[PDB]
Amino acid sequence: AFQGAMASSIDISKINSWNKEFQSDLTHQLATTVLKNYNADDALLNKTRLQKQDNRVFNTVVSTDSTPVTNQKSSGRAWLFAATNQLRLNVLSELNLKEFELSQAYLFFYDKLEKANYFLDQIVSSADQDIDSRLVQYLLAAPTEDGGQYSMFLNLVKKYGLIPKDLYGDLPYSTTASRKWNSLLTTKLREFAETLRTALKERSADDSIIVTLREQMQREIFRLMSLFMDIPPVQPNEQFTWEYVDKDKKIHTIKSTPLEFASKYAKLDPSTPVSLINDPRHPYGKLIKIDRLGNVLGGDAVIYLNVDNETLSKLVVKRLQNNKAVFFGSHTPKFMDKKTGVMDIELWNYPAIGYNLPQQKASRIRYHESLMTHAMLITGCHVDETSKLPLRYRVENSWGKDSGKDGLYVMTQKYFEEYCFQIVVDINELPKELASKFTSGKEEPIVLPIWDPMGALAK
Amino acid sequence: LFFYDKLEKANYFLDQIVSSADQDIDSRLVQYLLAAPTEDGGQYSMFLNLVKKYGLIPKDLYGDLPYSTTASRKWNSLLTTKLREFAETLRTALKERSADDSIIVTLREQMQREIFRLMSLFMDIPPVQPNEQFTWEYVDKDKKIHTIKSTPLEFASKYAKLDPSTPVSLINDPRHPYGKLIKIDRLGNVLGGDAVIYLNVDNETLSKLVVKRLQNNKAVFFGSHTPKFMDKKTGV
Amino acid sequence: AFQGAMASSIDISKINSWNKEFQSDLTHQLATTVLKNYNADDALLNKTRLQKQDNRVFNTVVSTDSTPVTNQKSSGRAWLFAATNQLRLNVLSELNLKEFELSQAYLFFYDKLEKANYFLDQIVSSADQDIDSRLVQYLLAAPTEDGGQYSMFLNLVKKYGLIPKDLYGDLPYSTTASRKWNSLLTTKLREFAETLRTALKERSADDSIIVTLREQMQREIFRLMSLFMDIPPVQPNEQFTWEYVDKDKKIHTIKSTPLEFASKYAKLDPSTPVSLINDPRHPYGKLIKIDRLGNVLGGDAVIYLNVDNETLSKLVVKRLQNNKAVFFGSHTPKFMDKKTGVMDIELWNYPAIGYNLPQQKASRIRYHESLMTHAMLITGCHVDETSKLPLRYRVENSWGKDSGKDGLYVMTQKYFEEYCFQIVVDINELPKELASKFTSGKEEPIVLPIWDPMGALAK
Repeated sequence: AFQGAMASSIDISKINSWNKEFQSDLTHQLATTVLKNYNADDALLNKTRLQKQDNRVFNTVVSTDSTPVTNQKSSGRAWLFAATNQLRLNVLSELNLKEFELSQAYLFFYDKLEKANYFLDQIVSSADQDIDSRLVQYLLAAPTEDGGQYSMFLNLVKKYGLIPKDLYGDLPYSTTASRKWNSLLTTKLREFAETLRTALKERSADDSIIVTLREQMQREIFRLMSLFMDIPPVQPNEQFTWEYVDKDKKIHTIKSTPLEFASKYAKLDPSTPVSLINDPRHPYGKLIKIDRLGNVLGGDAVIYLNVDNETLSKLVVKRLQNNKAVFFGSHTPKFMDKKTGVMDIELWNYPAIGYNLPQQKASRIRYHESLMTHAMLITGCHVDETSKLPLRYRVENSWGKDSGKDGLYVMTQKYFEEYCFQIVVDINELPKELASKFTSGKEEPIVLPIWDPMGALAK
Repeated sequence: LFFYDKLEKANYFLDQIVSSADQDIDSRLVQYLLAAPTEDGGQYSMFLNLVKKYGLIPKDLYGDLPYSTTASRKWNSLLTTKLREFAETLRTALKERSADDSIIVTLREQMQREIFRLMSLFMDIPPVQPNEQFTWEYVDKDKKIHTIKSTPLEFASKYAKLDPSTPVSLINDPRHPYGKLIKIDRLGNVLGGDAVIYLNVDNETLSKLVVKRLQNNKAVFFGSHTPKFMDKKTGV
Repeated sequence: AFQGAMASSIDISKINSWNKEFQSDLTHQLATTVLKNYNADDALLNKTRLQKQDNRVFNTVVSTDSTPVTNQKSSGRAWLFAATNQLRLNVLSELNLKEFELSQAYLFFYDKLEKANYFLDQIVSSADQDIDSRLVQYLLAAPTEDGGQYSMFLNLVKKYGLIPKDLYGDLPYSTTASRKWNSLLTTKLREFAETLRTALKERSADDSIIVTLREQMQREIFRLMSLFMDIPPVQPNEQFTWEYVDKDKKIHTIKSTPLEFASKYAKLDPSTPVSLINDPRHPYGKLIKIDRLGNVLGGDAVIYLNVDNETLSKLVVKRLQNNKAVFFGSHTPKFMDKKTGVMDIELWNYPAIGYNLPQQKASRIRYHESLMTHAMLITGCHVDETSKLPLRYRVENSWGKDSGKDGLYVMTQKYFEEYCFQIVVDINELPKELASKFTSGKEEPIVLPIWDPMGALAK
């Protein structure tokens, strides 16, 4: 009781005695001098290591270049940029373009509208639960947040298609500085959540009253959205004409629909991509499903196939050899030097100040230390001729051409293994044993709560 | 106050993890403990907890010179990654043994030492202990030099005029009846220090209290939802 | 022979073996990581020490404040600023002024003109020596350099007096960026040196030809000077009227001459100040004279009375207690943190990287490591009540009000002892035993060459 509390307390004599002992060590005296002056990462950056790790030679790359480098600015749209950065290469090459971008804003507008609507439904389906329950508070936390993942991306493309950024871009203030717009919509959605819950205490979900109430809510949400961004110029099955110049200065015009463009030009068949994760807390070969997570009401559920790093790595090299970039999620900006664009777990000399981290990946995830926070694109890698295994990956980020080295980053194999959690591949690129997990009798997915670390969204 | 608050919070977290070891790792409480154990924020009871144990001193003897006082994010990240490792080490060991078991007792102390070690790298432990004398020389408005020899605990009282036994925190939380005491479960910084207790009061009473304090020449500490409806440019 | 040369060479295996051994040390691993990232002084600044050393409480200060802080800008005029900063306090107090400055530019113009002229004479008196001799090359190195010392200051004041900066200030470009003006004058002076030497091979010093030649040289020098700065508006014995406002907003007018002003208002009696140095290479109580050093042809020779630190320190405290600032020279910017304005030998944690410096003061001077390079003003100090000895000094620098803490610096007693070399006092402030060294039968000064470290000038 008292003795334990006493022994577990911070004792002043004790800490001062420990101080006396630490100060007698020269490494300690030096470390405390430096660490009071500069940020630990600035102080500890290891140029001996950087000299070797900052290597931009990649023997296995996709043929088409990422031009121009994209910039999401102050928004959490990385997943949208990485997904479109992957597909835009198909247009760039096919139509012989110097620079091309698919509309990231197009997807952004519909994703936010769908999420706001999705939230209302989530509130209706959880109305029976207490207001301070974990689920209801979690629904109320960030209903219109920008972040997402690949299934949420296919949900939008299935319904809305894709179009050239030339027809709808980042002109609006809110595409590049979304925080305030999100705040405004969310304060309103929180009001709506209470209006809905109060009404549901009295009536049932379907009751003209509730049905009418929801539609008005949906209209008001659309109203406020249209103030910050315009609804796209064409509907999904509506034709648009897009005029452009190719590399040889020849002018062309394409008349298409957003849904036809996604397929015909962007080469996306929404039926083939699958998301694979490396979550050591669960057995590999299993399907993981994130409960309640989504954007489009009734769209595809977030399902992942848990796979080991050795398989993920082979899939990545295989895709690149087949001239296809690879969307991947990671824990940004852990062990990432934005100035040089290097992603390396050992780039900083933390061991020199006696700072080591034994906690393994599964535990880091369990213990709230690591999860996916950003999505980027692997556009190349270097397979060691002797080991015949990849040492590093060429990463295309969406932070402008001044981030890293001309917008590009280099990631070590070890960083991919420890601080990345998912890649997106086509079901046909998988070994039949893995593909069947998706095609056969479901397999029965491990179902995780929405607040589970693996349900995190890439921003 | 900052140095001791962070050290006490890191230590406090270890205890919180020990007292919740029987709960699942993805439970709401355990995940909440693991979220921001060394975060800078606080409230008045946590402030009195530090002053009771550590007193107060002139900034002249210990200020914001260290990088981490003015840019604390990285220091907090480093300490927290380590604390999350410690939480698992402790929980794993507690599956086997009981809270008091030399093994656990030893384990905790080493954890506490390592935490103090990493802290002393980013900030120095203050120059004097709470009951240890310091001399502070200063100049008044008329250019006269003076020296004060005091202890941090005597200074808090003698000069700063703080009697840690009189202040109370009042809140206006319309979700609850007024005139009631509200207590926040598990919230703290100093292991075994005062619990966070609030007296729920209406706006009309709070407003009178504020005017009354000001008329009695005393400023008033208050908490708010910053930066809602706040224009920083004009300060409105 | 060969073996010695071999043993004294840098051996590659050896240095790589030493590298292997140093890298196994944690303090070394940490030090090399940090030192490849930041300047050693930035990395090693010791905030634990700074926290204590940055102390601006001084129990023994001169009553009048230094307003405004002065700024020499890009010129080596520190000695002129420190000397006038000392005297301006007399005017500030006597005439009840909020802000006052004596003309630093006034002294500057005449010092440069006198130095250029002085050089011609030096070249004439050394014409018999070889062109690559140490003396002749030393004369040709920086004949019009801005730097100086106190005797050179009294030389100008004796001949030119002093005036209010209001009548002649730093308006010209060359007062605040003197390098180019000095370059131009010096290229011309080097031409003149050869013209003179060539002519002196034929004729004697006095020979109408040489006499005429010199005067034309002097005229051309004055000509080029007047292009970059104007000759002051009044001659030394010529009256000027100066109108000013005191602190109570009352207007006043003073009609005076530069020579009368120096005495009457600035309170300078050119006959009382003497320069004391602490040069451990020589016995204390001795007079040291710097051969050939000067500015005004035939003016006072540079003579110093060598005194120990204990005596210098007492003299400094005594002057301050008597409400008089103290001009001093030091090795700027050794162990000087301009950002904080702290002058402390131990402010940086060099011992933490195993970097220690045992060489003592006399040896540092002998070995080309330390000498006076800058002059500043001590305007206060703090005498420890218990030891009854000074711990720190309040220093007024001439680098603008943003240098240090509002233009002011704080110097430790130890810094004064190790990195300062001279102070200026009045002969009557000295102990009679020391005063007589100046007044009595000369004493016979130790004569040092012009290139001797103690002949260095404060810039």
